[PDB]
Amino acid sequence: ISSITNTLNATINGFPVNIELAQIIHALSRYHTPLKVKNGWMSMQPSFEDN
Amino acid sequence: EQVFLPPFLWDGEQAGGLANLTSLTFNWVLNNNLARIWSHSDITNDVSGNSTIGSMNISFQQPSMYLGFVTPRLNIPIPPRITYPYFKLSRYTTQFQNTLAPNASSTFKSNVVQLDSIPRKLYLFVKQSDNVIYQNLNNQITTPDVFLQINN
Amino acid sequence: MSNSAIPLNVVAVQEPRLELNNERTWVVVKGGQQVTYYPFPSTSFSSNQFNFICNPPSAQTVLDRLVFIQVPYDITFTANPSHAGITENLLQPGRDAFRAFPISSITNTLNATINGFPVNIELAQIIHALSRYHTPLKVKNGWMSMQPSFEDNYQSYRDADGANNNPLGVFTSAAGLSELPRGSYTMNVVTNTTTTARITGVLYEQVFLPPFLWDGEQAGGLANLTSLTFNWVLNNNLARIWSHSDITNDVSGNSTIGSMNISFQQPSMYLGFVTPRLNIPIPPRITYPYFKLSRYTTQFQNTLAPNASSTFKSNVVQLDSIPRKLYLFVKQSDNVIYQNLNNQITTPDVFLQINNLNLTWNNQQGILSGASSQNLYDFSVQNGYNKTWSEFNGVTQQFNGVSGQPTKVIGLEGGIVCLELGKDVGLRDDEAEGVIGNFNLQVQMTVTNTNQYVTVTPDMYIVAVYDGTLVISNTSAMASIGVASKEEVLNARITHGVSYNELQRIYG
Amino acid sequence: MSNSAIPLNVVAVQEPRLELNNERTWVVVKGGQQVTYYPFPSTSFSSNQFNFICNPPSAQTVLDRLVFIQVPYDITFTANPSHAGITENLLQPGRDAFRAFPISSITNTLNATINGFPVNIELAQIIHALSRYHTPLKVKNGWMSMQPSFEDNYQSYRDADGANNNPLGVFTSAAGLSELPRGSYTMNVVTNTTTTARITGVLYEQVFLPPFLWDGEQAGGLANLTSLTFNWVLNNNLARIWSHSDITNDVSGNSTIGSMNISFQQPSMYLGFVTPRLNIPIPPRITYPYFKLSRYTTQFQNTLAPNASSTFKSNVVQLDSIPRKLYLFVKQSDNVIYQNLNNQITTPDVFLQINNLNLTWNNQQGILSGASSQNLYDFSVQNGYNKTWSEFNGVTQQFNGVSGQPTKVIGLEGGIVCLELGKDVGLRDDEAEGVIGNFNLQVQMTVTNTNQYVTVTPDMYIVAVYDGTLVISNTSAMASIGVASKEEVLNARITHGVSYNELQRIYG
Amino acid sequence: MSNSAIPLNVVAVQEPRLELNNERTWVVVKGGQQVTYYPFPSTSFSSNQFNFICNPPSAQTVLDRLVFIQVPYDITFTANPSHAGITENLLQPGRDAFRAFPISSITNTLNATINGFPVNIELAQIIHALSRYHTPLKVKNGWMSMQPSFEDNYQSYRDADGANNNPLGVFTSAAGLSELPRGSYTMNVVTNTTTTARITGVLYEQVFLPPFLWDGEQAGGLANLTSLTFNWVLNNNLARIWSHSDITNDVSGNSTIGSMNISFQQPSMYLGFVTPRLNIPIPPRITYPYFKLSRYTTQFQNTLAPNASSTFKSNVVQLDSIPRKLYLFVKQSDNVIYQNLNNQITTPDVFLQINNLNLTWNNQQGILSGASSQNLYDFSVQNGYNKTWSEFNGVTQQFNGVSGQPTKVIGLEGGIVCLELGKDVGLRDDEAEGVIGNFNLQVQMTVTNTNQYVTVTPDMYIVAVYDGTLVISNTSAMASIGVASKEEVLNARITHGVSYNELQRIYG
Amino acid sequence: PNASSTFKSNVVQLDSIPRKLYLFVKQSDNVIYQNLNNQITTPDVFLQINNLNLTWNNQQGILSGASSQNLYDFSVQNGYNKTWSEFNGVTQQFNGVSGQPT
Repeated sequence: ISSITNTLNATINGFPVNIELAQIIHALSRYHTPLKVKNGWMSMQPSFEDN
Repeated sequence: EQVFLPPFLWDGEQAGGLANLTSLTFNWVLNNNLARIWSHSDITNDVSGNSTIGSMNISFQQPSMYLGFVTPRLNIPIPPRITYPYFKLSRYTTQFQNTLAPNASSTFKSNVVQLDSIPRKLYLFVKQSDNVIYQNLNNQITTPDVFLQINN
Repeated sequence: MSNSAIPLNVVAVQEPRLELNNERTWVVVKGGQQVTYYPFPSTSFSSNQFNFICNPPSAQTVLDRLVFIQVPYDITFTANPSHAGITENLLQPGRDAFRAFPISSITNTLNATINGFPVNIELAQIIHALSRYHTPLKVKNGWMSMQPSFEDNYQSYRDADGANNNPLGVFTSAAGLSELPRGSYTMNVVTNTTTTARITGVLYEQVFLPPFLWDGEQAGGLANLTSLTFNWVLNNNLARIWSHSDITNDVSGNSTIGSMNISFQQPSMYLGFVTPRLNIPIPPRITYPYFKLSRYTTQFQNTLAPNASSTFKSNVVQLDSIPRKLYLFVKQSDNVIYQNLNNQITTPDVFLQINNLNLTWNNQQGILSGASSQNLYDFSVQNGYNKTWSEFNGVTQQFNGVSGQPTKVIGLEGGIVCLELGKDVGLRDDEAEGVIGNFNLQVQMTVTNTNQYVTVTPDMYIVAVYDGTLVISNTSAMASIGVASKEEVLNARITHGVSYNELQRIYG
Repeated sequence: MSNSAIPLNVVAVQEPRLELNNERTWVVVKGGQQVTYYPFPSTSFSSNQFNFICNPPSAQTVLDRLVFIQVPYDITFTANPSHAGITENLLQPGRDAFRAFPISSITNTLNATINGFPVNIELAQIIHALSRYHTPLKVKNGWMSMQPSFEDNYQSYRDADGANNNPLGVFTSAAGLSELPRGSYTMNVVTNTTTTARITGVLYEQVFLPPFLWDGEQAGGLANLTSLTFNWVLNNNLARIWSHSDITNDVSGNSTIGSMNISFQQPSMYLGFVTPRLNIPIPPRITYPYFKLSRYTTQFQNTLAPNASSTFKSNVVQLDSIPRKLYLFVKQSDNVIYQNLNNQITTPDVFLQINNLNLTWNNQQGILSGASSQNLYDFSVQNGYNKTWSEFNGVTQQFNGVSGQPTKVIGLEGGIVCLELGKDVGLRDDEAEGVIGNFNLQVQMTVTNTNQYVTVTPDMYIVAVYDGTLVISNTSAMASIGVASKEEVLNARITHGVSYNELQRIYG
Repeated sequence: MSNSAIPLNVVAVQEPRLELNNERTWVVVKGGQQVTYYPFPSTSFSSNQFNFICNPPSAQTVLDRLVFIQVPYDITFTANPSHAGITENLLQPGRDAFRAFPISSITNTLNATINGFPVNIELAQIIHALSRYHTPLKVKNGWMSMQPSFEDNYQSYRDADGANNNPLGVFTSAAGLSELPRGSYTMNVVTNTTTTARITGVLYEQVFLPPFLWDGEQAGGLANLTSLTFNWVLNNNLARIWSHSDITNDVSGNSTIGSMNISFQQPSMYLGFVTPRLNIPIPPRITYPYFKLSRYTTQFQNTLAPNASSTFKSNVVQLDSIPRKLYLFVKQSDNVIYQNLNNQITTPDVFLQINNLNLTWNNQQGILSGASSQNLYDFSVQNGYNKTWSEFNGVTQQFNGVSGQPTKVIGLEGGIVCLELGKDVGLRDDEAEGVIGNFNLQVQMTVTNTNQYVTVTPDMYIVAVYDGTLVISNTSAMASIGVASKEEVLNARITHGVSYNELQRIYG
Repeated sequence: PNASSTFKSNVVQLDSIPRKLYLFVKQSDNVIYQNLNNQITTPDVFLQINNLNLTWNNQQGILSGASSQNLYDFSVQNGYNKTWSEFNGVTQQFNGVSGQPT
């Protein structure tokens, strides 16, 4: 889902905070999930990084 | 899929949740191709050129969102005003030419980018350019997301 | 004066020529010394993203409203195998120009943050509907002149040749003091032979999002910034930028032009800072108007043939405050137009003829269901629609003279109705364009495809526009929607001093 | 500021950018809930007149002032024996189209009755003169766009073809952002083959006559009232609706088309009734602006041609007050131009060019006896004439190439002058725009015919337009012309509050 | 309302259809008793210079500021020996007409004198850049219509032919409702045959001055003066009135037209006089805005063509008082293009395109230096440039189909940057548009040659305009510049009462 | 081969006034590195400066008015050691034989 997302904006208590998901995630994804945590919440979406 | 971006988390370890809020709202917006959802492997691609798949159609139905409100015990009171650690991430891309093939080297430099405070950390890498590979359902489906090898 | 049904009050004005008497006062216009322009070559500019980060030299300088980014570029075409030849040379005088407007129609998003607090438009879609809706031959020739700007009439370019009004025309063939067609832009052609072309130039796109203003009106500039930034991300496809025609392309669907490679060169934003003079001081805080615009779309999967009707139920949506206004139209659905290079350069973005629009607001339903197909046009021209009803209908006949051929019917374009929320919707008392919040809207609307040649698989849109103050203190950036309140909106004493036409004039 | 002959009072304004400090007031727009529309169909429509009895939904429900009607029609033609004709289809590609504006041009009279009290205008001959007069391109592309809207430039169709501004010419071939010629109008053509043709579609029209507004600006809608009614009593001819160029008919004028017949299907008016919100109350009785049109005419026996001079004398009349505006001109004679169908079809609107006009007010002679024609034009333009001087007094030479062909002159329509009877004529003291009455007038004016191939028996016209306030009440409607008593007109105290150019704005 | 950081005060506004009720007044409009017009046949006139003297009937009789003079003439062309060939007539249907504005571009210097005191405009060089500047489509179509009007857009006549908009074209071939080409104006031809041409008719042209106004917005009229005289003088060659094209003139040879000759009769000014009604008296002495325009020019003999830029610098000049604005431009040089008939007739009036400006001001250097040329445009349009960004900024490419032609480039005139002085320069504190005394400024900028056919030797101008008050009294004419005292200007009160864009209408 | 253009640099803040400062346009580095042929056979030289205008802090237009030849005058004074002819470099030698361009 997120590899298709352009941007994801959320606003909390009236003030906005945004990321840019499409670009960041694959690079952000390798840090810094120990094995235990790739089996953790990561588990819900497909997660095997393209080696 | 998990909502990413701080202060919302996606890791081992829990932390003290936001309160006291009055509002929240989560707007997505997804870039236009939607063919990047699926993958492919080009072994099955025809020998001369072409692919079996072209073309594909993607839907979505109303998507719910799941969150958990924990009210707290009357006796223990929670502060009127309170502070959370929040990070804020930014990207800067710069395409370079010419292309290198099939396995040769070159060097690249970037124009000075000036920031407003020392960042916590700074990632760097060299990805296969997006301007290419957004041609064709086929290319978009087949190609992997891995970077190029930094030799220095 | 009296001696009418109720006695009225007298006053007398003088003819223009007389009136030599009245108190005449010399006026000194003072504007703080040092109005100046700096350019900020974008850091980190790439096909996918532009990004400028600029800082005002000092506090106490007001930033002028009009901002724009000039982006020099490079395109290369190539002859597709192999319907061709293919004579004579891809590029023709009638057949191909920039789309209008070339850079903004390619931007997926324009995020831009003042003093820390982020603001953004979803430029890509919004622009083409919002271009028609404000401005008059006057503005058109003012600032809106810098990008290619003659917006498309004809339902498919193919037939459009060769006419005075055809949008991809040369500078010759455009009557004096009119919107010159899009081919009238200048980019040098380094080469155009058969089988290969390559052009080069520099094109300006002014950045749309409010507070920054495109319309020719001016107004206070937002001092006092401490930091500022602009960023755009561009829809990857990027072939859209060029607008081509079908007449040369021919019987087998296959197109002369496919394909092409666009590059860019490091562009610069160009914004300029007045710095006020020590005599007059400015306030420590201030408040500006701002308009968050946002779009919802529903995309259908049925398809109607050339000259055929149908209905489309909207798909529901919850809003946050009653918008200031709300436009509606149904377009050619991109989901299909994007696949294939030929199909995205040769298809013009023009809409579909709206027969009846019946929409639902805030629990009651069935508003306007009795209005004329044409009536929709009249309460929208009230808002400045600026295109004749003949073209809004829109369809055309043109009978031939010679035995004994059929006459050719031309699709011309579509209506895009917009109904101001207080004006033609009506809101139960205690409601006004500010006030929050939580209501719902769903537009059930019947339509007809006019275009002869292709099956338009359709789609809907609705571009809302909210009304909110934005307060800028240094350092802060509060933003609001719902400045008025429930007790506040009711029982607010009316003012005759203004001046209603005036409210139309401050556009957002 | 001081130091300048007599010392003057200094002020200083801020520049537009730097105008950052002043009081800002969030200004909430209220417009009562329930704007809704209705389509009353007319039982008792026929070939001879249309009738609409309809009524407001209730009292306390403001009727919106713009009102229009749409009618579906049906026409057939049939080729004329004998002609050394013809080839190869009757309806030609750019030679024929509706006279503009169509329905309102064939209406002998129109008559409305607001709340019992009848108001009526003479549509046939009052329209063409009034229409030229207050329409910037801005207003021309607004509401008027509905019914065919391009006025006749050329003195005779036969010359027009094929021009860039040819009045009756196809949609393609008119410049971008401008008035489309009348050939653009959408209608379904069943046939068009040689010897016959049959066309059919729906075509719009607006109600004219005040308080209903043809011009686009919008103001307080006239209500409360109990019953409303219209009667478009047409004229006997009906074949006049169509226009067709002389070019095709051959030898002695044997128009191919003769002869045609029309038809009609149930018509239908359209009005919109907003209802006001509960808090703010409307009053019991209010007072409206209110005009009245009237035309005096005189027929002459002699005839001048092809381009000889002459002169004419008005013919003494009385008017009950001094009217607000006057229009003057010498269009073609209606006694002729009706008999014989082909002739009736071909003749264009345009007037004979005015060379010198010298007029009588009451007991004042030669009110303007020494003004150059340029002088006459200038004031009409100041009033709002909206045509280039070269088109006024129209005669354009056009050089010829090739040895040795003589240079062919073109006729281009005459001028229609107007005096605004306070500013231009000059009124004697104590007497104002309103006051009644009994004043004498007659106008003598030298014209020159300019047409090339027809001999015109001229005819003079004057259109007086009175001002006055009408009080609509529940339920009886008073009216007045000349509300200001003679004395209250003199010794009224001038007000620099409002500018004159604001009054320029109010009426059509 | 009080929802923001600072509570901001509320007001409600009644939406336009429900504007009622509010107290309404009947307004009586009072013009002066007698309004008149008379021609003044120039009391003395000849070949190289003519003039009028036309005293007002009495003091106590206001006069219309809108003035104009009508001049009847005779031109006859002889066929030049011996350009080879010559078949086809001497005049062509699309290839020649009067240069616009015909009798203004002849005039060396207008000169009036109000009431014993002299005011003067040098008219020839000044008019072509001033005229670009303030006309929109309403105005270009009003009074400004009388003389041939259409400014010259194509950088070089020859290639213009034959576009719909071609500067010189006939009335047919102009778009419906828009500025018509120069060939539309009526001049009767007594004879046009190869070898010889003779043509004869009247032509109107206003007095362009201050006080007297050329734009419509009406303003108060000159009372109470005793003497008025106008003086004119013709810039020598005078063949310049006419225009032409290269296409007809033939290969490595000479034009066919040279030489011609001209001739006038007695031309007559046209003044209006309104004598005000007995009720309201006119004040003993009265004060009028009065702007005077200068020009400062520079020649540098060297040459560049067809397209390579260099820098030119303008000799430092002094001003007596910060002028209210100043224009800058480069253009073809006057010293050439005066010698030789061909050179005089067929070379259009247009400007090289400005690549970037870099003026200095007392002393500084460089204001406006670092702004993209693009940027000069969009800050000039703010003062009313009125020409598409592409018309400004010179050339536009154009490709053809057929292998292998070269792709033809077209030059089409470069803009003229104009900057208001408070608005865009910024003055050091306590100097404002009136203030005296001493300053000097030298603009220096770079410009690239646009057109393809000839080498352009250039020149550049600087037209400064001074704004002050003039006191027409009885009897005198003290004229004041430097109305605001410097200390005075420092501490003048700021009123939000009068909006700024309001002061953009006063012009002059 | 010999067109004229304009450029700019992103703003770059400094932490102090520097004693000296050197501006020059080089044949860009990135294009010379690829390829053996190119790396060896390209001399390291600069393009002729038609005009230089720069802005000191929050101040603009400096040195804009001075002729490019003036740039030389105050820089040789700094110690430039190279004939004006080579600065702004381009030279014309004409050959003497008919049917030949210089």
